[PDB]
Amino acid sequence: RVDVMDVMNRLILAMDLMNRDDALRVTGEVREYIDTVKIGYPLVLSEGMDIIAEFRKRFGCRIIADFKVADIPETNEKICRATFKAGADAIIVHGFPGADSVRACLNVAEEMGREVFLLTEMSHPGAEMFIQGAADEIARMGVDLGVKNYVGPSTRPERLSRLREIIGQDSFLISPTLRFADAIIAGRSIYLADNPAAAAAGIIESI
Amino acid sequence: RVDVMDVMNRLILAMDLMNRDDALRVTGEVREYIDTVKIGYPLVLSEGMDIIAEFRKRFGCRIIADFKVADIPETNEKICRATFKAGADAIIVHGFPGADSVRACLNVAEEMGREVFLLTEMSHPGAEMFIQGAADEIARMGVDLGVKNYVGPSTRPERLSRLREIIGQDSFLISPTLRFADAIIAGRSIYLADNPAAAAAGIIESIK
Repeated sequence: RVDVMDVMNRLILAMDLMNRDDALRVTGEVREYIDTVKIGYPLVLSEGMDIIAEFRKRFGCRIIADFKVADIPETNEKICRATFKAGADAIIVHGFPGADSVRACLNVAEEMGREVFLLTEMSHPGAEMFIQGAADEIARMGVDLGVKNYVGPSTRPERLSRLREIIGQDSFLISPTLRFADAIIAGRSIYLADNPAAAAAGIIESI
Repeated sequence: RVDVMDVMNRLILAMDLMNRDDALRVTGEVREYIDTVKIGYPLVLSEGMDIIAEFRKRFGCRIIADFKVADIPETNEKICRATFKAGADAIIVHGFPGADSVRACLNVAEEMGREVFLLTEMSHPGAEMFIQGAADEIARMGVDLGVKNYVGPSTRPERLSRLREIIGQDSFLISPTLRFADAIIAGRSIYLADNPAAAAAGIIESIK
């Protein structure tokens, strides 16, 4: 789809290491394979938001800020603005806090020419308590708000088909499979590999 | 209660300004009245996590990191560790992601001698869609995790009574009322006031 992002090789690196030296070393080594890197709070709180601009300038990669934004609208707006000002191309936001909290993010994204990804579901054990039961309604809420980018369940293929049914064939879907998701996310498989470059190469082959 | 934190004058400052100069100026001016400051991502993402230690070293205040932690357990652990390493006394974490995600935070807080606050509910309009219906069960989940500190609804006093019922009379409850909550949180009423010091003084007088 022309109107959603192109992720090189359909493979996103989840750069979840917390020290800047290690994080930079891995990302540069895989830049030939991956052009899209997802960073979260462990790295940015440890090293500073300046690390976002550093990844973009050193590797020319797209950055998705996996900040799971989950506050009231006014605070969500400020979080998004700070994150986009730091150079993030996109931000991941929770749907559980409701439509006006998501819309606040959409507003800033439109102002600044950036992207919002709605997190529809999570796959860790405790996700059963509240998140799983809300997932379809959260996805529908996204569709109704014109959300174009979604983060889906890590496990359960049949969950991806259901999400794809709700969001349509045009929207962009990433999952931590490629029959339904546009790109997959790899973390440890790569950054804990002795040869991250080789690891990335291998995943790409099977893709 | 001896085992939960003492908040000076039962009044917490929500320091939601995003520039370090303005934030420091307001907090220092009210340190006589307030010893507990709540900081969120707008400030720390804009100015750096080092600002937490700066607040503590300049004002000797307790810092609560309102980070609404809402990730998987392993990531929650790392967020809490980074935040406590930066000097936060406490961190606010969402309950919606479930019990293991909360326990991960409790584990690090136990290791490091810090505190976890469970956010049981929110009061902004969209909170009706999913949060309001989960609030009592989230509170019960907290109690069944030995959670001692809770952040409750900003609005609706009768919600505070329900929460207090679930969590018991011993647990620590803060709210943005004092018949149920141990402390209240003031933000704009103070940091946007002509003189914050006077604003704080005023609210305090209303508190007996």
